Amino acid sequence: QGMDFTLNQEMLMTDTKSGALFYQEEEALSGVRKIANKVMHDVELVFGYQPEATKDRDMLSRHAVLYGTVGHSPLLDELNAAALIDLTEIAGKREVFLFQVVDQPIQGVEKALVIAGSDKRGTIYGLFHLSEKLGVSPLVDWSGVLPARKESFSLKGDYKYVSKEPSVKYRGFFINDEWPAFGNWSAKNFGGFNAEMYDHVFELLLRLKGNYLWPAMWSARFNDDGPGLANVELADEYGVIMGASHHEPCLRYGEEYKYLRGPDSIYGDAWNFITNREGITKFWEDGLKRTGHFENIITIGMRGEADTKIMGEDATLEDNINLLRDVIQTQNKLIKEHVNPNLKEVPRMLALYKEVEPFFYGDENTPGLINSEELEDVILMLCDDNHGNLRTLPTEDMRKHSGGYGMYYHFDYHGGPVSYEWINSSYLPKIWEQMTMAYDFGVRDLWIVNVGDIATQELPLSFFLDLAYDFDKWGTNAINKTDDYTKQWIEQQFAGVFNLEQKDKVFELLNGYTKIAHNRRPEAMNVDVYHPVNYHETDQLLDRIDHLLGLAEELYQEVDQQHFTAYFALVYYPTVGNLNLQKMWLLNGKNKYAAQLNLIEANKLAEQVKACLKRDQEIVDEYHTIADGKFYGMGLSEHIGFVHWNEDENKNPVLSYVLPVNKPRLLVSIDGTELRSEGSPWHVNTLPLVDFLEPDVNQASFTISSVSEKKAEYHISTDQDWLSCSAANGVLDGKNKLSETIHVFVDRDGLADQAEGRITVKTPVGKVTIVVPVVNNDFTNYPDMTFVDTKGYISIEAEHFATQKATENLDGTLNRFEVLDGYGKTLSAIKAFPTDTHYQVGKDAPFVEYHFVTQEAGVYELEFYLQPSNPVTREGTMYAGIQVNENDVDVINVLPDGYHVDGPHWGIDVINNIRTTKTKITCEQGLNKLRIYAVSPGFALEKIVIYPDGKKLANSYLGPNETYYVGR
Amino acid sequence: QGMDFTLNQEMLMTDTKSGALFYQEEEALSGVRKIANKVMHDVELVFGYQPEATKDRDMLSRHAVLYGTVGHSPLLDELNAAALIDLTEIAGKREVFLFQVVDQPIQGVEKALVIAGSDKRGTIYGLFHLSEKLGVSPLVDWSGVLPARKESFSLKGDYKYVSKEPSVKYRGFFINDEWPAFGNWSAKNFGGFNAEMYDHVFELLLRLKGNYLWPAMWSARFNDDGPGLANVELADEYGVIMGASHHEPCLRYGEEYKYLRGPDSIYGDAWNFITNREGITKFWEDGLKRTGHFENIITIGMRDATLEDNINLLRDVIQTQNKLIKEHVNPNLKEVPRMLALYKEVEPFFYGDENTPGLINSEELEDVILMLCDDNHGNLRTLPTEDMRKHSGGYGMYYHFDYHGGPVSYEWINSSYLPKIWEQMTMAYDFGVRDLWIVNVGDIATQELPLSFFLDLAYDFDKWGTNAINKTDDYTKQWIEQQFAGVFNLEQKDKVFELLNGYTKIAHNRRPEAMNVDVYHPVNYHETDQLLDRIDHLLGLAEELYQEVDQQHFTAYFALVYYPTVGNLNLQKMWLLNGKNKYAAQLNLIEANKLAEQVKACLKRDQEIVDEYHTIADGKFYGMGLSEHIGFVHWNEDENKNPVLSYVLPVNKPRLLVSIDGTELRSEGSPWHVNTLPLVDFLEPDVNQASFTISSVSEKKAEYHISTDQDWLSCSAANGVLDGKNKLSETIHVFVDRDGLADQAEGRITVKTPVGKVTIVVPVVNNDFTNYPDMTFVDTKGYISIEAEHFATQKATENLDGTLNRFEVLDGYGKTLSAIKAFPTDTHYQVGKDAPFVEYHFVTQEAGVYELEFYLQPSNPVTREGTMYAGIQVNENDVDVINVLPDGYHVDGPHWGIDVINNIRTTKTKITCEQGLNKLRIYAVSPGFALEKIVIYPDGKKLANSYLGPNETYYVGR
Ligand SMILES: [Cl-]
Ligand SMILES: [Cl-]
Ligand SMILES: [Cl-]
Repeated sequence: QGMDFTLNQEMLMTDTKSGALFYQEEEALSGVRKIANKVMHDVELVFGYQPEATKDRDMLSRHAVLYGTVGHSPLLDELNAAALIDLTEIAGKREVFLFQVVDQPIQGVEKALVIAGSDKRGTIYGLFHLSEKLGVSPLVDWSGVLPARKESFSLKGDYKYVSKEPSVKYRGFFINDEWPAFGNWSAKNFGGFNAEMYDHVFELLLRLKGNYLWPAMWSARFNDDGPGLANVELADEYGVIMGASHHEPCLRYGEEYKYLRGPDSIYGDAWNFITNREGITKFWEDGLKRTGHFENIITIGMRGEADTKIMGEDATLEDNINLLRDVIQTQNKLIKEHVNPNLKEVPRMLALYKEVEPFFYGDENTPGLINSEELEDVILMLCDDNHGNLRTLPTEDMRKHSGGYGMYYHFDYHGGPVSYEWINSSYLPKIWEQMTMAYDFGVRDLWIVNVGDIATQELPLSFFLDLAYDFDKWGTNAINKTDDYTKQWIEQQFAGVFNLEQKDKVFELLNGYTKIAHNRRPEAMNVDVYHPVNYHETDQLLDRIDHLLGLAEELYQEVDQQHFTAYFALVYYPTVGNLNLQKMWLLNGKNKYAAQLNLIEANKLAEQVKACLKRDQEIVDEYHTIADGKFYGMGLSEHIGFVHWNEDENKNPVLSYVLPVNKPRLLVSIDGTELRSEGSPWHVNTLPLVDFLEPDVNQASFTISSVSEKKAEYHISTDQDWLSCSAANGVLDGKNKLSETIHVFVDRDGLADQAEGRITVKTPVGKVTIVVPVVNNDFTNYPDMTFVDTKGYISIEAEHFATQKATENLDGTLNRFEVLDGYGKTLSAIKAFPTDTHYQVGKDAPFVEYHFVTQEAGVYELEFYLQPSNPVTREGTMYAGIQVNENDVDVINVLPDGYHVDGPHWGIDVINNIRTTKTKITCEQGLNKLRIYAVSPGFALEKIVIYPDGKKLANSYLGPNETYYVGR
Repeated sequence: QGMDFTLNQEMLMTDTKSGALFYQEEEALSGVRKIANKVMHDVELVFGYQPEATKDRDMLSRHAVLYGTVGHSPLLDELNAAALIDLTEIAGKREVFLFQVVDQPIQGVEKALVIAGSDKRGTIYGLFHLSEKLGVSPLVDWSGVLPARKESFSLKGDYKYVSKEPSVKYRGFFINDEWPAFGNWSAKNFGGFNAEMYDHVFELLLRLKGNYLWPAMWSARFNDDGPGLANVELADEYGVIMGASHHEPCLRYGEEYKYLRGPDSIYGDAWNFITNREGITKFWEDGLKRTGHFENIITIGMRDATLEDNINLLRDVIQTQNKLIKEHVNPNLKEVPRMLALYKEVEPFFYGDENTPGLINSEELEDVILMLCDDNHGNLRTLPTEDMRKHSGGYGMYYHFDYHGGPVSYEWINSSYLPKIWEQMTMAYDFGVRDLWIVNVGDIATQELPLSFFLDLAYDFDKWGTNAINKTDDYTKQWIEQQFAGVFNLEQKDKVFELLNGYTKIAHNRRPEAMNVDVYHPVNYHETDQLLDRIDHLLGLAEELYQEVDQQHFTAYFALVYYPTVGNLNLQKMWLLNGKNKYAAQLNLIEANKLAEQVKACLKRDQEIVDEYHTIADGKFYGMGLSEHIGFVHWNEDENKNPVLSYVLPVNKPRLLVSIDGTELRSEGSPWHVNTLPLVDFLEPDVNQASFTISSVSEKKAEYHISTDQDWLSCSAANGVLDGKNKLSETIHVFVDRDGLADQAEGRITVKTPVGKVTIVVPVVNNDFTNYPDMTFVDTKGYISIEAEHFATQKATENLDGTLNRFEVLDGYGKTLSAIKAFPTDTHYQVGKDAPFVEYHFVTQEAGVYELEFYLQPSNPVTREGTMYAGIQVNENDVDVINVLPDGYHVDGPHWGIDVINNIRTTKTKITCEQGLNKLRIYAVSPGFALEKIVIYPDGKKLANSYLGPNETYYVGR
């Protein structure tokens, strides 16, 4: 073993160093040497002094860093020959490295860290592994995350690590939807979409261990904007594999044809393989000749320009399929002639994006494109629904396909039903659930995510690429570890900046804002999405938001100057931007609702809405000016009040103001409901307050509110000794005191199982009676987790099942429902694992069992709240099993009639981030059992609501909050 | 004849008079002598000097006023015996007077004006006839209308007028819904509902020639609050006949039982004739003993089970009451005026049904007045059939100018409209409702014009009724002259006419408590903007006269014209502006914000105008405007709400909204959404103007560029800029050069904004349509809208006696231009026999099925059958007699309630049209059919929504 490998400041300072730190070989790949220079800059940031590389071995330091690519490093071969390293451990493997400390490697060097890559990208990942061990974040350049300073660093004398091949072969992202943000950012900071800008993109990709990129393509030409070929040449030097979107075949990005087409052009003047066959063919041929020798994946197929359909509305399905078959046969011929005669050596990809997925499978009449011999060895790239929900996935027979499968996922989308492009609104639990399911179904060759303008997507992009790189650490076998991922990601950005308590506050912020944003994405958030009063959903979310904004402002003031930019760009701006916008709309909902009741308190709520809107513009301006405009333009997208799929005609909150009425009237309202009254004997003056119908509830409240600017006295009394309120008398004036909240108290000590009291509220113009029924039976006579109907309905978070039954497989594994912590709109969700089996009731299907007590026998509605997943097969169905008591199991379709991605129901559900389905069941009086069996994949259940046939519950965004269960 | 009768200032002044002006006889009725003292005070107002009365004939002036009641005046009998007057022409007649100048009547008197009444009230009306001749308004005391000063007054030496018996026997009004207004007014000005207060009520009633009153009864007790019997004694002295509403039988007002009932009371403790028969009977007996000897009409009747047993109960109640009246009032029932109210609940007991006889024609109701009522909103309900009109005792009508109840109360300021009153009340007279007319006037204040009219109509139906169609405008001008003679010149008096006629028309289309946001559409057909422009013209006139009126007539102008005009119209304006504010704010237009400030200012003005009303003339009207009246959400004021103001926050980009005026079409110019808008105004050949608007949504400078693609198409602007701060919107006028333009052409306007481009398509029709006859409506816009008076032809039918049945135009009637109705109004016409028709000509674009929609005054059927028919005939095919009422229609039902608050009923039927020229005949069949508008559109087409319906479309000769 010997002594440790050591690096310290003395080693780097000119007065005390013994030699150069890094060794440089003429035989090294140019791109590897460039990454090595980036890592030397990381050393300078950690230690404060610039390290130096040398080509002369006698000029090395006593402790030296020796890096190389196998087959491109005579030194690596010498070390291997002397048996100080064992290159057979990594030779021939894809993107692997050896990271090993070695004793006395050459004369003058006492210890060395050896970094040997199996290939170019393996060496690059190993170099950045050194960066990682020195504490340098992958976002060091992209987000300005400065590493903690060190005086010294050590590794044990026999340190040795051999990485593993990446779990997914091609891994990366797509810069898309790039105007106005990215365009203005690139122009101001770099002069355009040129090699200077792309060097930072390439570095970010490789530091995140990605290897594949779709470049910006809306008003840019990656192959031409280097200037010239400099972008392509730089990518190829670094080993960033270039690709192209679904509509950019044969190495031609989407804007190229616009400049090369014309009436007298060899490429014709029609993006149309039927009428301009020869022009389009020579276009693809010249594209393949121009960049075919660089490292890329060739996209094949043909879609319309700027993400349109290739054919019109009158196009049949066989015509669309007859065309693609013809195009692909032509493209393969071109590739064989001008790229490589051995088609199997050429990576190619066919996107089954949007309308193309129906083209792949076909129908009863049209034997579809699947299993074509022209698709042999081609990657078949499946796509989500543009909103983060997978579509169909490989069947077992499809998983035989040589060439494998890809997945194109979205964190950002410009399109219907509503775009989302401003600030991250994706949530790690959802990403984990969807992308691990894609891996489970055998989608393992290519993963790419649309990240828009990249900014604010750093946490979910890091996760997506860490999942792609090491699926065994973060994937299916690591359920409920995205919280741990987040905390590790916070440590990576903020080590030495924040103490333990501050880092847990950062965790609250990141986990906090992304859960809320994912429940209603920013551009789609608006007034009356959440109900202004029902179930306290608005006020509970406002209180959460106010708690999180408070934490974000504490850390804003505590972070030191050196690390402010990273705190702001990574945590403060995404949190406050999203949550200030949510708050604005939620307050607007309260403002509007109070104004329809002529409540003076509306006017103060309007001023609060106005202040939120002002803060939205202030935080964007701050974002565009920190660190000398490092993020200029990244927050430019219109994002408030969309009324269309895009920003056209979007609208700000409309403020409602009230004019006081003349008489000293007072509105009495029951908190958490729409029940209200001014006490007239001629209209409704008796209100139910039902909170104490659950035996473990000991607090409730109602409010008294001004409608005039006159002084109005109220008097409160109750008609039972066990029932009391926080006040007996008071006065409101419409100027300084506008409302009063009265707390109600029930003394349960010695109270019968059912009781009913009445509160009388006298106002200057009338009298409101509040009826207070109480349940004091605590139902110990039922088992724990028994839900008891006392309010007229039952609402169950799906995780609160009473029992569950798993089934067993041959290998010893189990099929079971699992709780996904924090998943969905509310508490969590349950989902069956393994995720790719089609279960059969009575055979292998697992179940969960809920216990619940009805007041009357009869027909009940059973409503599921489900994640809006899409069917995994081309048959477009999704089933679950339900069994009530001992009746037969009923296998029910949980989708609407005629369901399909891009249809009407799909579009409602994707914006609500929830699907609801209803079925009728017959229950006994008293104790009932409900079993839910998994059948189809994609079934993720968040909440169950049960209520008698024909009853209608108060409307809300989240559904009714959970009702009472024994042991709660 | 000889010399004129003359009265002048010198004959009244202490230094130059020859004697007392009025002669006073000890034999005169004391109530007549009280009214003569009121007329002497009127003489003092006109001439400036107080006249004197004398009991000594030697002390009379050379020219003297001699008044008397036949049978209570020795002097009248002396004049009669000397043949200077002829009392046989008034003797034994009801409420008639002789008003005659006679020469040398008695020694020392050279000329006299003799005023001889046939009875007490005839004498009183004759005395007030003198006040009328001297220019004194009936409102002189009630509203403080001072007469113009005279130096001299003359009548010809042979002047002679004999009045006529009133057309309706009992005529008056009901003070009702009297809290909070009238109760606070009377408390403050008189200390309560006592005889000091009621003296002013009685005088107003008699100066308007009424004779019948239902007193305040919500909390007041007319028979006890005099104090004691002083109100009832005073009414009886004047000859004001007291009555009571339908639930106040046997001279017991509604609040009396509350104070006399109880577990140990001789009257029992339950308003229930079956369980407390003896107690209720004693209660009625003591009621009749207490005031049965005063002049009144006794209400009979008494406000689960079987039809037969309810007839049995009501018959028992009425028999008991008639027996009480015989025993304690007068053994000759026929001498005792009695009234039974035919409400809705009792009506089945009156008619009975197929198997048990009803009270109709029974001995019990013989000689009883049968009082019908409207529907509480000014529309009559059922009316006597031909056989019912033989009923001895006749019929009454209870009509409403004020109502506390559903669907929405109307109690604040007059919202009744003279053409409508005339139409309903002349129809009641035509169906034989002629013995009693009474109107609910609420607190009285601001109801002076329609109450004056209602009682003038009742008194002299030959002058103002069915034979005087389209005279309510003349009535209004004469009323204005009666209040403002000598105050306003002729130009000013026609402005007062625009105010009164203007406000009442607008208030009657949506009554104030029921006015709210989005009743009128914020943009469609310019209905909101046309009403706001009319209101701003009327408010400007009201302010002009407010500043011009003489100080001594200021408070009469304020109470009679200014306050009801501005109160009503400022409230309409506030809600109309609120609808524009709300609509602009949903588009994020910056201009919403100044509209909100405008709404707020209207609300402030409403409070100020009421406060001024309550302070002028030392509080003479204190309390009369107290009733809550804004934004009712229930039938009553509970939980009413003010307008909610919408404010906009500017967006970031310099966007511009382009909108087509008069429609909801709008665009911000995006290529991805709607960016082409039709502007259809020039599809009518005689239209030469149209416009669109460009509006700011941001506070950024935003430039626009306008061009057109046709020589003949042009705009008032080519380039401009808006900034969201000082300049928020611009209206662009569009011009079409029709000289030399083809019969159909189409042009396009392009409006370029910072963020997009909007194309406005401008189709033009330039065909005259001379080839068709005048009054032909031509469909060029996809629908036809016809004001009902624009028929092309009409056909009357002739009765055997030479009279004609025909449609007539009622000028100003209804919600829009006017209405048509067949006269006479009480015939059930039959198509092919006597039914008259009007005929409309219209040209369709294509043959097929069209919807024919009628806009009708919301009248109720006049029979118990609940139906109302009209005939339609298209192109001389088969006449179809259609029911213009909804299925199951009934007063208080759901459709009735919608229609009554909209003040319109719409009905739709399908007709088949040829291509090109079509003829539509509409035949009168049932009574009650008043047609205002007809809209014709292709089957299945939906027109833009509005309150008043689409405005009238092009017709040849327009
Ligand atoms: Cl769907
Ligand atoms: Cl008659
Ligand atoms: Cl009805």
